[PDB]
Amino acid sequence: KLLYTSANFLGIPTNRGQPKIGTYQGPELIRKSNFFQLVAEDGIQLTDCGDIIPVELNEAEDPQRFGMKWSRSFSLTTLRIAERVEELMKQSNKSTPLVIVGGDHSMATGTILGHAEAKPDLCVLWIDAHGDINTPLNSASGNMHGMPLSFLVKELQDQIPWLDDFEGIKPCLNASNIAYIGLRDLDAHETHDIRKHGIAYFTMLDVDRMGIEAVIKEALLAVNPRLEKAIHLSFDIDALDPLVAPSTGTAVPGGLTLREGLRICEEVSATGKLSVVELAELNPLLGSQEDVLKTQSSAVHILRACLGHCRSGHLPFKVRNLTDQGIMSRAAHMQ
Amino acid sequence: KLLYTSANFLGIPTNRGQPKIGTYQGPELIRKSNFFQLVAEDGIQLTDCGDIIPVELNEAEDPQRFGMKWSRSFSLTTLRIAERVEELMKQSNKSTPLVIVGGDHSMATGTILGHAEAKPDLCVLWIDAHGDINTPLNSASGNMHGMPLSFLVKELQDQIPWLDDFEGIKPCLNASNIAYIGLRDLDAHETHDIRKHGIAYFTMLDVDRMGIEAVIKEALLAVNPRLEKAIHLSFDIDALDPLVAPSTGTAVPGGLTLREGLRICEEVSATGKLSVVELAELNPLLGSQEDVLKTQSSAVHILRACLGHCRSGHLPFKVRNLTDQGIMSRAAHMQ
Amino acid sequence: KLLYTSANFLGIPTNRGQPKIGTYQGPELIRKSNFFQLVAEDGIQLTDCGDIIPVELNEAEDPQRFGMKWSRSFSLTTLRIAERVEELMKQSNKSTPLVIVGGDHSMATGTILGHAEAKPDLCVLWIDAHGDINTPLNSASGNMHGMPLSFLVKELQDQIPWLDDFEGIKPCLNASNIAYIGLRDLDAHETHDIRKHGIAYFTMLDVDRMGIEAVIKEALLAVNPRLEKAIHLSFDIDALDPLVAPSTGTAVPGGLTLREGLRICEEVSATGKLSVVELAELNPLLGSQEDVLKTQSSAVHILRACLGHCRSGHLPFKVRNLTDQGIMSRAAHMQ
Ligand SMILES: N[C@](CCCC[B-](O)(O)O)(CCN1CCCCC1)C(=O)O
Ligand SMILES: N[C@](CCCC[B-](O)(O)O)(CCN1CCCCC1)C(=O)O
Ligand SMILES: N[C@](CCCC[B-](O)(O)O)(CCN1CCCCC1)C(=O)O
Ligand SMILES: [Mn+2]
Ligand SMILES: [Mn+2]
Ligand SMILES: [Mn+2]
Ligand SMILES: [Mn+2]
Ligand SMILES: [Mn+2]
Ligand SMILES: [Mn+2]
Repeated sequence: KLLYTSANFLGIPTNRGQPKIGTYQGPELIRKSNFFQLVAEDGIQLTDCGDIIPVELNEAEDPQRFGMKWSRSFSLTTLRIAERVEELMKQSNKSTPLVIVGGDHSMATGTILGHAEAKPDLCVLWIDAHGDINTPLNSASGNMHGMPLSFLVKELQDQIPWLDDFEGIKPCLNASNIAYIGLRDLDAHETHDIRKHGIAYFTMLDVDRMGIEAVIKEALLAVNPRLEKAIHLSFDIDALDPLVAPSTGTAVPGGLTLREGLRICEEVSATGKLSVVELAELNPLLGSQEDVLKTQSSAVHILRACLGHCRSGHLPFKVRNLTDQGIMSRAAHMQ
Repeated sequence: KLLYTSANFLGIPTNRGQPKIGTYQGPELIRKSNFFQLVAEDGIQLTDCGDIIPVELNEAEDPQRFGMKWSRSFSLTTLRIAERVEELMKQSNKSTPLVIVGGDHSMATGTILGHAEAKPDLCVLWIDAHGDINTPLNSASGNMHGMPLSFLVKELQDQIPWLDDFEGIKPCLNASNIAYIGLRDLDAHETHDIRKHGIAYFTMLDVDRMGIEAVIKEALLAVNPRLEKAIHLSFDIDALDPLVAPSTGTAVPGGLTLREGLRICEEVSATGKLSVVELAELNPLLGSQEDVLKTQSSAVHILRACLGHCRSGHLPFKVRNLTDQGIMSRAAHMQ
Repeated sequence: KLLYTSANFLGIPTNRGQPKIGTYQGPELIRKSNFFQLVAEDGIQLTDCGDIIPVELNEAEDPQRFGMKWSRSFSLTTLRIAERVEELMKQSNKSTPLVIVGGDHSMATGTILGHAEAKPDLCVLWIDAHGDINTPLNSASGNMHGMPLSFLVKELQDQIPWLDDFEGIKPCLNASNIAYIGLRDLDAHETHDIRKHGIAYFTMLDVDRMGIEAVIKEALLAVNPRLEKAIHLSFDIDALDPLVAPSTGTAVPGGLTLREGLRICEEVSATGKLSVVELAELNPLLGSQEDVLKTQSSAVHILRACLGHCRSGHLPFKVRNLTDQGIMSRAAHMQ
């Protein structure tokens, strides 16, 4: 009756991928919610595997290199994440999805690296207002959370500066293994690289013209045609409209409705191939108390959909009967 | 020019169907609005028939029975509502719609009972995030507003515990006479009963995949194929997204847009078969002042659509002419 | 690579078309934003042409005439606007769009008058919750911002009272040159005139049933079939849902989503025929600080779309290369 009967939960409180303090509280925002209770109510055994501890160096240890901010904290954290995800995914070999809560999106380099170590032929569905595929010299901001895919994509490696501490970060993705949904604020050089190397992408313009149902279908068609590959679903909460997810660092108006977001996750879940889902860029320190509650709520509904929650309802495990308790029913009484 | 030239208005301030104080202020929230003025401006004669006084017993008189909270207050209130609705609907036999403002949704047992007494072959369109069809032993909450349909549906009576004071509450609905729109938070046993007895239902997943236009059509097709039956439209305000109706007790993210809600009401109205519309679960004591204003506004637009308001405009009753006032026009002056 | 490489920007702080103080701050709300910076980042040369100074008479000089409030301030302002727009549009003869920020919508009589002087065969796309086509004796409010089209439409001139100071305001539009999108709160006499004279209109009901893609297509088909005519896009910010544009004087629930608004502007822009776009009814003195920020944001995204911003991204003018800086890439290092 369930596609996934077990799941693992991992927190990754990354906060050195971008300058706004608070993404480190992301995992706790979800733990404080009713997520676990709701998942159990659906019959799923969810194991909290704790948090990864990011490496956070001081300024002296981690100066700017090629404009990148905290790049050694990044490289060390990436390797620590990858090791943990790899070992979690290998104990998993009905499959057992890994649910990851961030943390800023710089964590994705590590999670995908480790995931691909366990499952080399995976595909990536990237749900985001942003491309997150800036190579270091093209990044105006120097924020690592805008670069995580660039280190992973083989076709881009002539645009990545060599750093010794980045050697263990091996490019494990082909451009043909990635599909974007939700884009609406690409940098020019991202647009260039995406089009040049033929990365499948469906922006909010595409969602408007095609509808989310067709977009989801085409995205899966592009990178997982016959559902042969494990899916890495990388969900940036800022893919959703700021009206439903205001508490995040780089919000952009005109996003996915919660319903559109749910449809993406419902379809990905229903493939039976959801291997890892990560939810990035929750920041409970941004916005009002009600803003945080809305963002939390949206996140929980999204993550539930990923694990197979159905808005059309679930059947009970044991159907209750009235006579079993020795109780007279109205139907019984009338006869 | 008008499908309905007259209408009746009834308040039912039920608040013993659920524990949050404030649904009793629902009718006043609408009376305080510009609803009446706007309805008159469309040429409709709307008569305020006052409020039904719910029976509210004290704890000693109304202890828990079969887990139900305030079940004798419920049974007595149900009978009082039914008597009033029946007499209102029988004076009505262009038909004259009855507009009912709640009050929590437990009132629906009474309104439908009385309605069916006047019009036995009616159908029910239930617009709600919830099923409201829990039988008493399956209800974790014991809140009557989550059970009103269960006492009315004939196929469910082997699951209703017999109570003497419930005898006058006769099941008057076949499962085939009900269609849901907007569901997104069903209890497992509700899901079971709905599927088992073939109740037509269109959840938010269905709305996403089909679109609201097709959903409305299919819902009417399922329970009123040739528009032969009077329609009881039971509209829970929490069917709408919390962004447009935050002031309600059990809000669930990812609801109908106001526009989707308007389309439901516009189509139901246009059948010429709208016999009763009830609007449930307004709670002006929940949320901020602006939250209440939004919910009020959404409710007024919804109720106006039910009575035939057209967003594409109405024609004037008397067309004004310039020369009638003895005034020189620009066209006149240029000649 | 760009449809429009240059554009002009004009502020018109009209505030005598309606009684709520604050629309005069509209132009500054946009100047304070990052609009100019973002437009430049797309490669467009935008020239700020300053503000038009409206004529604002005192009460003694400008008493009510035919129920109209501030009608001489209106007639004088209209002529001053028209002169300025005409001279701006004639210096413009890749064309150079004129972007106008209001100001209440009464400015439209002046902007269209001047525009048509430069381009007599123009068409008008009116994006609004309201018709703004009340003739003076039918207007209950007397607010000029609800009448600007009535003075321009030739077919309506037998319903316009003659005033000497209105002589220079010559009707320059045929009813067949106008198409509405977004209507949802028409006055009865507006509905009458619109239907009587066959003005193309697509209300929110039409948007719901047809979808915005079809609506845009049909609107352009109705008034600009072969893209032969210059387009005057008159965008009332209250066309958008109050959830995304709360800071405006006459907000009506159930409006266009920001995305739907963007699609309108994206398609109009892509015709290559966008000649003038005006954005009306911004009022930074209404609503909360966050309300103003949302409205500002929505306005900037809308105006950017008009000038050709693409949500699917732009290509860089110069593609950056790694070796040009004398830097070793990862690809280089591995060989
Ligand atoms: N691409 C940006 C944003 C990165 C956000 C990372 B995410 O998706 O985890 O929140 C810069 C975006 N860009 C900035 C200026 C104007 C256009 C968009 C960057 O800093 O590289
Ligand atoms: N079905 C619920 C909600 C009833 C709401 C009545 B309405 O539609 O008038 O507002 C309980 C819902 N349920 C609770 C736990 C998790 C799943 C949903 C119940 O209490 O029976
Ligand atoms: N049509 C109205 C609104 C004008 C708004 C001008 B805009 O689009 O620049 O904001 C009156 C609307 N009308 C009022 C009563 C009920 C129905 C709608 C008027 O005052 O003429
Ligand atoms: Mn992002
Ligand atoms: Mn991201
Ligand atoms: Mn409900
Ligand atoms: Mn209900
Ligand atoms: Mn308007
Ligand atoms: Mn207007």
